[PDB]
Amino acid sequence: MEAVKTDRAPAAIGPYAQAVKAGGFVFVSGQIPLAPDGSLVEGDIRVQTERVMENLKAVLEAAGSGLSRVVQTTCFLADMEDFPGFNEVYARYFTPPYPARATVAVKALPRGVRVEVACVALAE
Repeated sequence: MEAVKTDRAPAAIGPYAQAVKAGGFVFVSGQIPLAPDGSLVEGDIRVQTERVMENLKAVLEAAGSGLSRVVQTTCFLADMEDFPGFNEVYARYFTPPYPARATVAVKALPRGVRVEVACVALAE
């Protein structure tokens, strides 16, 4: 029932928490290409995915979890052309067993960003 908060990932400005730990799991909010200071990170899909993955690590770590405990990820891209570049960065962050995953290209993401990744991991 605990909300996770870390300053190593952009702060939660709205009616949401970066992450929530409940019933053995950690539910992480969709992370976008924002630096810890809330500034948007410009660049192609590789550059933006990197920031999102870094924000995910930060949140997961603050929860007492980590990328190796992630069981499911939901990945939204704003363009079909970014599937390959996103997967490339995404691959650097995980090792077997890999999380279950779903990836789709949506019409648009918060603030016009290229990528948003949400996930569910195991709590300790």
